[PDB]
Amino acid sequence: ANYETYDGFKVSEEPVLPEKEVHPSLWFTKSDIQKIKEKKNEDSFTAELWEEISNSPYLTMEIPTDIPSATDSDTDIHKYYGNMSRIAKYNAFMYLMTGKSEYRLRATEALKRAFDGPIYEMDPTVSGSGVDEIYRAVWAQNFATAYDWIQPYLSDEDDEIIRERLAKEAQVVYENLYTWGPRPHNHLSKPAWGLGTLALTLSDHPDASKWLNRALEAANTNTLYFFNKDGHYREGAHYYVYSLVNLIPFLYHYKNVSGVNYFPEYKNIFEWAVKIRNGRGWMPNVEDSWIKPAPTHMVASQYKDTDTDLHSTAKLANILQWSYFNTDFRPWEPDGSYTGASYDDTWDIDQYLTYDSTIEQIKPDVSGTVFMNNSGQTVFRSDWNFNNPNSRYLLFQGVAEADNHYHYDHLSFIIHAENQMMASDSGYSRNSYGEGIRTSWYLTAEAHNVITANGEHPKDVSENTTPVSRYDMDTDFFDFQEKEAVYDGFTFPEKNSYDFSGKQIRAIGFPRQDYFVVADQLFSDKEVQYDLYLHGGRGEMSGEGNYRLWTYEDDRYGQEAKMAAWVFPSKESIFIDKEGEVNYEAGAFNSYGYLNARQIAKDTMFMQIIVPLSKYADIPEVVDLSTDDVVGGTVVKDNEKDTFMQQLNNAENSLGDITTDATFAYTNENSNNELQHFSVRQGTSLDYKGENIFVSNKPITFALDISDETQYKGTIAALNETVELRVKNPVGVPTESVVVNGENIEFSVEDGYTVIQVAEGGDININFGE
Ligand SMILES: [Ca+2]
Ligand SMILES: [Ca+2]
Ligand SMILES: [Mg+2]
Ligand SMILES: [Mn+2]
Repeated sequence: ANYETYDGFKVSEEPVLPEKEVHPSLWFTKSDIQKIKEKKNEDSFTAELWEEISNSPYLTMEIPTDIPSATDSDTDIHKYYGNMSRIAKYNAFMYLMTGKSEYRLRATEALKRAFDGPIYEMDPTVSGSGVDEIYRAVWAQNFATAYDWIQPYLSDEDDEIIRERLAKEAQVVYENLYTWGPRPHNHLSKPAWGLGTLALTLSDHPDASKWLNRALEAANTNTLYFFNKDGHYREGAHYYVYSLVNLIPFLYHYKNVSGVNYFPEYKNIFEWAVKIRNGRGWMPNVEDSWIKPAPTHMVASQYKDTDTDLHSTAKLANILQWSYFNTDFRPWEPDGSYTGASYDDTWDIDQYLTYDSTIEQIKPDVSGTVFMNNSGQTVFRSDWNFNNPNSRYLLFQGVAEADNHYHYDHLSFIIHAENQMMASDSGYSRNSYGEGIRTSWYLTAEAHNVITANGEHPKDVSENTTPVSRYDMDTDFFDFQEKEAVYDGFTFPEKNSYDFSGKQIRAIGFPRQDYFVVADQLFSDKEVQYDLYLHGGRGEMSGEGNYRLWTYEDDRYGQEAKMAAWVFPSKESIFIDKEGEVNYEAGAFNSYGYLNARQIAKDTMFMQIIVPLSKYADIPEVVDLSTDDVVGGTVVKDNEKDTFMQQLNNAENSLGDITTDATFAYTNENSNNELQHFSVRQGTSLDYKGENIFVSNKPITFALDISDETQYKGTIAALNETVELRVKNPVGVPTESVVVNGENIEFSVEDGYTVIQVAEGGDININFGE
């Protein structure tokens, strides 16, 4: 695996230290302590956080006199060091907050026994090690913080004892960082940030420069490969958070101690979380990952002067704050831990220190649909509303595969709608990484909403190159994007030769921002078996033929609802009920019916119509009108008729009322059977009930709203070259102006058609008189 060729990001590796150690300084200085003591009164959140911190059993519990030996269990060794690190930090904090004698003495004894017992005898490279580098990252930060807090009040003797213990761990971590974490996944980054904290805490120590430098260097190999520039983490949402447990602290530590502010460079990893959040603010169960909340509140404070694409006026800080507090947290009751480190972390304290009660929660005001084509994720989204059943979310997953925690999920999609999790990724595993079932089922292509060729998963053209996106279109009435993967390309584990050569072009549309069309083009040099899979998450599957219905109940993840799906072409495909597990969090696995549609063909097409519905809503009337060269049908929902059409070539063909040369075409009618909206992929003409709507001298991709006879409005997808587009005006109405990207463009009117040269795409208004 090549760790240098992904389009990630890195920061300066130059170790900046202060002239002289100040303690405290990691989170705050001496002056701040009374403000931080007062903070508990600001609002109900700081109050609840104080209530948790000040009743911590790590204040009262007996410091254990029983040091464990090398041959004890890996759980007990873990919990010992976890507890010792926690005693030190919780007590060092409550000393600063209350001054109580007991707290300073406890913190001091715990710090004097920091990394005592068998840790340095044991081997962290051993699988399941009780002293694994991912655990002693948190320990190192817990002990370093406890010291930074209690150092002033130590004796000269105790200071030199505790400094010798921390400095040892630091040296050990420094020497074994690249041996414990030979590949640059979160097993390298987490302890590297741990070393970073230790280096800043003991800034005066002679080796602190070497320590910090390696810490930054090691972390940069994670952010270059596993992170995209646009913020995406390729180990998925669960391991992203797991990374944040050690990253967020270090980011603050290095600003507060050395005045190196990296919060601008790491900005996107927080914006990313907000862009992929579902209706209840959960990040998706994609790759080795559960559903996750994004702790964006803990960094909101640093982005008060940062602009975002997510609001017209407001600053990122207000969106980040809105995101966390507009999350359903019920999946993490009654405990409340979503970090994964619930033996080691001090999350109540770290939240208390980083939360800003002044930052106003502002909801994003832009279009919900976002295209993050660098990483290869795309979210169709009607609105930003929290816990609203009228919301529609589809994540469209097309990200270059990484060599850790990978799942075969290229051109897959998941759906959140009617407050329930519908069309599904089958999740991480039943419980853990080491289980058989994870390799045999969970990570496999068939566990996902993909199309396989002879069982082969769609994959990257070349290692660390994002699957190509085209024809991005966002509007009020129809969104659209196509992604391209190949079957005879690059994956893990590495596979060099294939019996054939083929590709998938999967387009997804968002008709009326209400339901979804998935239109697949499949090309191959040989006859092969195409297997389409559609998982309906944790639903009771019913239906016969090309139709299926997953019915959901009030569960831990959403409300009573149902998802209806139809697959075209009916007549050229067979439909196979199957049963596979779906798991959104550790331990909660269960079997649910999923559809396997199948063709044997060379070049062919599938189309899914997928419709979220409230419990008792009418099933739409869907009619397959597929023929030899044309796949598509009609949907009659809420008294309007939509018509979808796909083909493989620019050739004039017909389906229902459509006639076009376009490789894809959508049309919407109103109650009155008048064309209201339409979109085309690479068309030069569209007719509806025999009436021409537009023509062009070259192929153009665009969507247009024609319901207002005073103004036609929509968007034109990116353009390589100048196109003469000709749109038919309402009958006996002149054109007053045409606006593309807020600029007037030159227009003539010939035979009742507005005639424009368009040299770049973007939003278009055709403004009409009377
Ligand atoms: Ca993947
Ligand atoms: Ca939109
Ligand atoms: Mg290990
Ligand atoms: Mn998966």
